[PDB]
Amino acid sequence: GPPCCLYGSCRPFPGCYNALCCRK
Repeated sequence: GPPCCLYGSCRPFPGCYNALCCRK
């Protein structure tokens, strides 16, 4: 898929808030 965090960040996608770096 597309990155949830690109360069440490919060980068909003489906399953990004489930993924480990931006776990919101």
